[PDB]
Amino acid sequence: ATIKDVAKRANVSTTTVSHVINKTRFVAEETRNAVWAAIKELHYSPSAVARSLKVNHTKSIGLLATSSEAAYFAEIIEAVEKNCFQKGYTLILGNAWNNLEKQRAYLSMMAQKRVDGLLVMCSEYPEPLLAMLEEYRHIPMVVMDRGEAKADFTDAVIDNAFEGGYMAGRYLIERGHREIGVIPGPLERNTGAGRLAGFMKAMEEAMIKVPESWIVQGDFEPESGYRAMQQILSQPHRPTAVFCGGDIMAMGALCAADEMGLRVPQDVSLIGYDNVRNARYFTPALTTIHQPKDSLGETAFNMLLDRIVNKREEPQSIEVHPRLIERRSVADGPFRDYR
Amino acid sequence: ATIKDVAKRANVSTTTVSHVINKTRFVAEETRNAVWAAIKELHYSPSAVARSLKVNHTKSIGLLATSSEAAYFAEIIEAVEKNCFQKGYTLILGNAWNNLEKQRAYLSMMAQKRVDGLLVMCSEYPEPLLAMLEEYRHIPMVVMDRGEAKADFTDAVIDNAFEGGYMAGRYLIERGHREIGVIPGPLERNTGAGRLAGFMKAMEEAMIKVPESWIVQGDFEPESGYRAMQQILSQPHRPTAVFCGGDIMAMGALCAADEMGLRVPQDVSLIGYDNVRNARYFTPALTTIHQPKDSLGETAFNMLLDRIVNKREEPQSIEVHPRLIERRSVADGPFRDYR
DNA sequence: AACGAAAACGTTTTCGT
DNA sequence: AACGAAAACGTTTTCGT
Ligand code: HPA
Ligand code: HPA
Repeated sequence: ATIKDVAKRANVSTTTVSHVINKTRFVAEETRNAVWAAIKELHYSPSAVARSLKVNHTKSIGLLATSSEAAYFAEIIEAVEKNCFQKGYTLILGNAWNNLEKQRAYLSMMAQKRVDGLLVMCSEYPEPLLAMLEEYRHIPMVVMDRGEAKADFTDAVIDNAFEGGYMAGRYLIERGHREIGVIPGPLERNTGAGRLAGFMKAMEEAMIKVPESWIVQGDFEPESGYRAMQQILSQPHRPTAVFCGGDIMAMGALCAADEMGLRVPQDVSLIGYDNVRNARYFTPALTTIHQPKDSLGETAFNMLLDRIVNKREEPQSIEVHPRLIERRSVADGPFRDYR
Repeated sequence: ATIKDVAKRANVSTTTVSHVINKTRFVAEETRNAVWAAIKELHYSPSAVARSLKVNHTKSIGLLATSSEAAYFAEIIEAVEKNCFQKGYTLILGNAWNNLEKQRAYLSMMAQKRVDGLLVMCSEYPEPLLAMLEEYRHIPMVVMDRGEAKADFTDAVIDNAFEGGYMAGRYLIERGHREIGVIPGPLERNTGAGRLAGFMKAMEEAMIKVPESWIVQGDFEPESGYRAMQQILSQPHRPTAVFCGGDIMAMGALCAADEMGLRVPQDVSLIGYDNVRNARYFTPALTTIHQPKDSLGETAFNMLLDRIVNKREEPQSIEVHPRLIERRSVADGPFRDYR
């Protein structure tokens, strides 16, 4: 149970056991053996809390999430966790559900648990969270889902959501569309307002006016896609193409369409965003803007592990790049030939 | 940084600080105050590794998963994590991907981290994993995804996958079907062979022979649904209804159908399984057997927290119940009127 | 009454022999 | 050369004053 019971059992010191265990200093084979053997019978497991107490690090990462069911997220997390395992780190997942208090509760639980660093995916960053985040300015952390830098006490990865919004609108335009609608995720999120403006840029360049009857708020969830679609597709005057700010919501956009009779992309075209793992299987296969999610995760881990190991101190920010992925949900629009 | 710097700062003992911090014994207000105040300026955070070292428990749960992207799973995990937070527990997620070694690596990392208990979702349990699981027979754990009890050193929750398979076939039968096909998940999994046999029971009762050209192995992933469907729907002689052992795979079953021209449920009917969170949004809305997933998670946590707290020792097993959920992907079959 | 002294948890590492 | 003695990490708790 203890390094003692083991040392004793092996007729050696604990200092010796600790040396064989951690291969920290030369040790006679027979000794080594003897130690292992005792470790076996004893059925010993080194307490990492004991060693952590001494060594000052826990070899563990704290993930202050929002939620982990949402495909998007689920995908990043599984990414993060993989780089944790690759590099010995243990992962502690905290879905704060956009709840300040819960955020408070996790950040603390984390700090007490003394995580080597913090990976931040809160979606929304109002001042009180920004505020709270700074107390923990001491523990090394990277905020993986924001716009710019409202930080200076942090590491960040930027997703270029604007340039994705815009990639989306452009394609719709390059396909013949001009009566386009949009359902954005929450405007308090980067992946919300960010994508939206990207897209909106595109329209103004195209001089395409976007009627408010055609912009309906989503929340990244299926029911919001459904409701939003249904709302745009039920205008007396409806668009020819829709930009849905998140695939999952998009999926719920397809559901409405079909249920309302309209064919996609024959009746309406739909371009989504994220390129979730199973969008290729949406019906019809979803055309969307893809987010390098695996790389969003690893670039975060790796960006954090650095501050930790190399004890780096100057705030960093690495960009990642969204790319269009043409599937089967967008059809040429009316202006395709006039260009 | 330390209880010392704090105690000092407050002009009190550490024993006193520890008492105010943990509300463990009466303490003069002014003292209390003084302590907090020092805790504030000091910007103090109690090390839970220190306290864990002393108190003998980490107030943390180890989740030996398989994967966490898969909706099914993703859903349970988010469940587990919620009950962890409800009850103070910290969660450590370990996706072992059905990799023994990785399993070895996580189980150890976990034990060393000294988790208060283990939540087990490995999907597949070959002997070498069963074997490995027993060494850890000392730490309190519940295996949440298996058939019966190949355990005796554990707590378990059973999902009645058989009775779900069978619920599925029955409905298909009660709808007029007799040329039915099936795509099961991996036969080394409960949710695989279990559901399958449930369903197969149903057929034998109905005297419905199920042609092997109609049973195609899935792996719970979209591409397997797709491929499996495509394979069944391309028989010179095809079925009228299909039972797809997992919703995600089902989703890929719809994709093939559509892409092959066939309408669902007009051309083929499809009943899935799991009732993932967004199946209501599949197109068309997926008819499926639902797994109480949130309750599968909580019943697991709660079942574990017991062995921990109440230090219970006699192996338990609590059943959970799958229920049919009629959506819009199944249509009456040819025998509907003759019954 | 209200609080402290110091032993203790399970290890790592620095002197040493 | 090969290994041990004992200080130390940051707390909790049991005697005590
Ligand atoms: O906040 C989000 N939630 C879910 N999916 C998403 N894709 C981009 N942003 C999000
Ligand atoms: O192993 C599984 N994986 C994914 N979804 C599932 N639904 C039941 N079993 C499974």
